[PDB]
Amino acid sequence: QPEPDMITIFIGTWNMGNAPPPKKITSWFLSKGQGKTRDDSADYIPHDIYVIGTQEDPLSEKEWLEILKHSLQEITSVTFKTVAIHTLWNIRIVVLAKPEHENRISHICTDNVKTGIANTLGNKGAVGVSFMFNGTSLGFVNSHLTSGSEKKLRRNQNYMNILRFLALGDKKLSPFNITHRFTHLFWFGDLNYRVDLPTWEAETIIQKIKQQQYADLLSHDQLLTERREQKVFLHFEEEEITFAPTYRFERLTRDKYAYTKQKATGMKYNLPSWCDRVLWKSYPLVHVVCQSYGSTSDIMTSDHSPVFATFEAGVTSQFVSKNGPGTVDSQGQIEFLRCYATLKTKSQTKFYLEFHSSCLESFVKSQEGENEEGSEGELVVKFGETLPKLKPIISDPEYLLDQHILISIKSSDSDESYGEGCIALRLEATETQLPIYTPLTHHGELTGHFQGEIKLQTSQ
Ligand SMILES: N#Cc1ccc(N2CCCOCC2)cn1
Repeated sequence: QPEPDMITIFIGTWNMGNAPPPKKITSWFLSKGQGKTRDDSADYIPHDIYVIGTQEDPLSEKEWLEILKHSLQEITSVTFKTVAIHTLWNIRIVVLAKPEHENRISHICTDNVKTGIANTLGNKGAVGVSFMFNGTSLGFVNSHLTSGSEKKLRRNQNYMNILRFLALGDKKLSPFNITHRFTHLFWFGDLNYRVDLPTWEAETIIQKIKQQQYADLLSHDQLLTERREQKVFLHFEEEEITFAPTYRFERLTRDKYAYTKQKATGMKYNLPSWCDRVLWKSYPLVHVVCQSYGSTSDIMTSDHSPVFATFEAGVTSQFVSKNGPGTVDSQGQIEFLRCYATLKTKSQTKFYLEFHSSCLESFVKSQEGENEEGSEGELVVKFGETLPKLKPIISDPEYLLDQHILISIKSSDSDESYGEGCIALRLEATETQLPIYTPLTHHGELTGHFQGEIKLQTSQ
């Protein structure tokens, strides 16, 4: 029975509004309703992995697991295995997988982050799950961010706290936050970004939604505009939105948006918004294709509609050779030529690099680079041909060309990372000097760039 080189992943996010679900929620897992929906001919085909994020979830873990498993069994006739479940307050993540994957999944991690301080600590934050699927690392974050149309900067701060403090994946990747630890990272939830139009325009917005004319609303969506100004979710992807705003509905219908201020809302307006979102980030040149992104029309217990997204995701096999794992394959090498980091820092410390990769026995520290002043007032750190030759554990090109090298540039004075990035080994050629590039980030914000050339030697 062969190992897969692709799997499909379902991501669901639903803010349940503290109400139990209706008796049937199969439309959610079938990707049926509005937006980019799944073909009817696929209805019996199970996804490999289902990841369900809830917010304002009033159920126990047992109660929700029973509903989810009974829903999937009715759709697929498969009894899914529980990989992980983790709950912070009323924010929950469930990961289910086909039973045939039980011995492909390992290194399961869960964590949460509580956002805010005093007044604003106690209900918002995030839960996460990570695991290995054969040779591929997968991370999943369900966040419930700060509410309210005039709190976009608080949401952005919540995002940065969650990616800094959520402790998932390989703890040996110490310089790297969750935005670099995984082959594929999915980040979803009630992100709570709103359509930023005047209150007076509420009925005009509703009109537009009834006409399925979303363009002048999406041009005011705070998550799209904050992402375009590089204020949040830098280097993440989102599918085009082609479904109506998923908040705020009158319960028990979808015919009415309830936007007006009420004592129950703190006298705040809730103009129709795309609160409920799925975003992803995958390593460079790894296959990831969104095959659905939409909302359900028939689940009406909450003031939010459920959102679905599904993905094709490339995966790799747990590679064994005669040599690695547990020795190097001296037929393999990675050389970095003429590399330099450009940093936005005002600091004048020396810097060194660390190279991290599951193709190495352990991470590799470089010598310090040579600092020069860039013309437009920046730091350029030159490494020359000084960088250590990296010795992968396996030289087979079928393995090595699928790997990635994480890079951290660290201060000699503090050993703190000033920037992190990732280089694919999926090269156009081996034994050939080729350009490489990554942006560098720290705490998820842009701090610089790393560029140079690579020369990869494989056994072929
Ligand atoms: N994705 C992923 C992944 C890979 C390894 C891992 N562990 C072993 C090394 C120490 O890190 C924490 C536990 C955890 N998660």
